[PDB]
Amino acid sequence: SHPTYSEMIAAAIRAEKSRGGSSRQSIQKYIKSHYKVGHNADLQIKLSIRRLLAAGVLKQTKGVGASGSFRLAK
Repeated sequence: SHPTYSEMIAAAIRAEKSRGGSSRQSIQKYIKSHYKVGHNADLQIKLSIRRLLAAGVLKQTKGVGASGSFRLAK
């Protein structure tokens, strides 16, 4: 087991230190090195971020070249 993808993505963002937020890359490398996830985790981490951004719980920032960064809305 592991918690829900959303709960693993909030643990992954709470551990980041930055004047931006976490990248989808940062969040897949944290979750894969700390929980017992399977081979479809890539897919599952993108799907929950798409959902968590729509529900209002993640916020995002985009720049030029800046591929996408995620912070917890409060």
